Amino acid sequence: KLVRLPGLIDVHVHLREPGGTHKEDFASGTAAALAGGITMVCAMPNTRPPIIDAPALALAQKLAEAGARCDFALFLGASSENAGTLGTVAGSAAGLKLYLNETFSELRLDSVVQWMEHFETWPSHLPIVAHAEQQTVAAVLMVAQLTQRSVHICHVAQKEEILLIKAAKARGLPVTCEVAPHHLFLSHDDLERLGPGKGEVRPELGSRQDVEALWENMAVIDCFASDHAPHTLEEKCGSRPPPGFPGLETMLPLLLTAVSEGRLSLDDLLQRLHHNPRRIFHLPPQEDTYVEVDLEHEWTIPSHMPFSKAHWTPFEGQKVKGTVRRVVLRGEVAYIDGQVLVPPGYGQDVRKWPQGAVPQLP
Amino acid sequence: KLVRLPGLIDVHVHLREPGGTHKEDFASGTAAALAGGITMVCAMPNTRPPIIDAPALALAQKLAEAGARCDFALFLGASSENAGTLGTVAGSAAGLKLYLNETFSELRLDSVVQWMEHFETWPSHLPIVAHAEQQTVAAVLMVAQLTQRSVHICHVAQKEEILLIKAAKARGLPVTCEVAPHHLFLSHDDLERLGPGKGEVRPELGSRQDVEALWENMAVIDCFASDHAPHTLEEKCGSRPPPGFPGLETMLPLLLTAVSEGRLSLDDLLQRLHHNPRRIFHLPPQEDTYVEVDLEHEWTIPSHMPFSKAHWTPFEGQKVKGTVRRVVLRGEVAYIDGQVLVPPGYGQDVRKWPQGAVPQLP
Ligand SMILES: O=C(O)c1[nH]c(=O)[nH]c(=O)c1F
Ligand SMILES: O=C(O)c1[nH]c(=O)[nH]c(=O)c1F
Ligand SMILES: [Zn+2]
Ligand SMILES: [Zn+2]
Ligand SMILES: [Zn+2]
Ligand SMILES: [Zn+2]
Repeated sequence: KLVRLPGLIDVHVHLREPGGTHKEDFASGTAAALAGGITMVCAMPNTRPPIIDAPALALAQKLAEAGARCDFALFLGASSENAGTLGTVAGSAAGLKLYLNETFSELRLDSVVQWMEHFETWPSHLPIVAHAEQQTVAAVLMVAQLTQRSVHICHVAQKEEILLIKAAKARGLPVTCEVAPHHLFLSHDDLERLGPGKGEVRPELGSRQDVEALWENMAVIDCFASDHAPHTLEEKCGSRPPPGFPGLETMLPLLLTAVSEGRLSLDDLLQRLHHNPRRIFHLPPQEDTYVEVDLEHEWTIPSHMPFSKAHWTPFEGQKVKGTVRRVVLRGEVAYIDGQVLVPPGYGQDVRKWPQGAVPQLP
Repeated sequence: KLVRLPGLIDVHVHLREPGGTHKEDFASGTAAALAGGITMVCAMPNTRPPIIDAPALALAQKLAEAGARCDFALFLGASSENAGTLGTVAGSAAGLKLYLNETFSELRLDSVVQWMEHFETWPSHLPIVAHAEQQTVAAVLMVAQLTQRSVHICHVAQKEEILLIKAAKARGLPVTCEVAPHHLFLSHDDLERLGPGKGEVRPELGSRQDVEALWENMAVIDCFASDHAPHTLEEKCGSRPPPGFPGLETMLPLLLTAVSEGRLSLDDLLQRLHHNPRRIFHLPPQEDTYVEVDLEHEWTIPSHMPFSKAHWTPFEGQKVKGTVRRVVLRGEVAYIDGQVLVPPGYGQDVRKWPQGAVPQLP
């Protein structure tokens, strides 16, 4: 007996096109999404070139429309030069992403004053998300309060971060957050198996106590999102390993395992992979779209999942219970038992749908 | 310039059919809903006969399918006899409603033990909502904790209730709540104008300090819902006035006025009349459905709104800014500038749609 779920949404993926297509492209990354039960993705802007101006967004839109197999929205990225310049295209993006810790030169912000300028100029009704680790969470929250608006914190990893967000929510502040599966199912204890290259990720893996704190504070977590960050094994094991893990194909199986163990309920999962993503990012429903899962089948994660070009996974060897059997996307069978059946280009930009525009006052 | 909103959802209406059709019926109450920008309603079970067993639910389903002009789900009601008997029909209902304070004999629960029995027997994945005033909020929260599940508190009216819910959410407890417009826009100060009959409602109107506390604690309010409770003027002004106000036609205009004054944002409103209702009650999207509003037009609420058979309103004389201009429901024009254009029977039971069933483990 299969369980029918709505179309799940991952608000944090890196699809690497343009400019890093040996790591992933729209076609391979959205195949990975469908195989993971994900029918809509929001793609980060740290591509090459990065999505920091209107021409780069226009190129990325066409590449996604031609390559994506599931539906999508594309983030814009904040830079040291573009505050006050994005107003005409802002509403066509998923939101604005701020890289407040480590990043590439083009996305680096030199001052908290530059963060303020973005919060002041980006349209007030549109989403802002931040990569913000440890005390940076408190700092960006202060900027949000000074500018009287909301913020969403990406990939929360540590006890100190989730407790700070919990304290802010207790004071009624408009902050939401997401947690990635590696910060719920891996810890420092796994670094000896993974090694120092494969284990590189930002935010870094937490301690066992960090992991325990995220589970204890599930009520504070608004979304799950993969931070799918594919790099090849050669890159992860080489002389200057880039940070990040692939995760689209493993996220739902890991979380279904936790549901079957009673660590959270099916509803808790659907709030965090469907309803809260929809409402925080103003993402539209997908007609005639659903995912059928088998909650009984036990399997062991292999050394690589079938679709991501990363061709490796940090979850190798973990035993899971739960598997995606079939995905229907807008009335067409998109995935069945390991086979993707919609071509590159089947996916659409949800911000172009009438129901996908963010409502605003005139 | 009109603003496009998604189809709004009111999770708390009394439509009086069967058995009280001089006060309202499915046809008139759903006309009132559409005129208020509401495209889906959840109807309470305290009809005559009340919806407390399978035969009564079957009758109500047919009356709604024949009379409703917008989409709907129907609540079941808890009684002193029906715990453990609703399992076959539970999933076809909006949820289970508990009347924990004043009510009719058939819906009266004699003991907190009977509340426990309902929490233990009603399927764990389906919604439970409670009419629970003052210390009853704490009492039903304790029952929810003892039985390890969630609860939703109807029409929160007082400072003491919203602060208790706030404290429970700070402890990570699974509780949500709704607030009705009369508890945001009327207070004891209005009882001299209204008089003692018209002013009768349960929960009663709060003090000015209660109203201020609800606004200050907006972050704690998950939903707005009208508690549309129509009675005729003759009944409200007679010797034994029944409690309740009509509210479908005035709820959105009142809240749009508050948006235009900066008391809450448009997003804050849409979370509370669209996204959070959807996610708490597992209500499906409505395809090709939207509401167009004019935020500039100032008008004064008259002595009765056009559609509700209540034919009176406690908001008479209030100045509002905001009006519903057009409603489209599943691809058909349903309302334009005071005219309803879909017939009785156009509305459907959303729990019969494949996407409207509540997901559960096998
Ligand atoms: O794009 C990436 O690989 C990446 N990887 C990470 O581990 N963290 C990031 O913040 C990031 F942008
Ligand atoms: O049905 C009604 O009129 C009604 N009216 C109220 O004012 N409160 C209730 O709890 C109720 F059930
Ligand atoms: Zn990041
Ligand atoms: Zn990322
Ligand atoms: Zn009530
Ligand atoms: Zn009621």
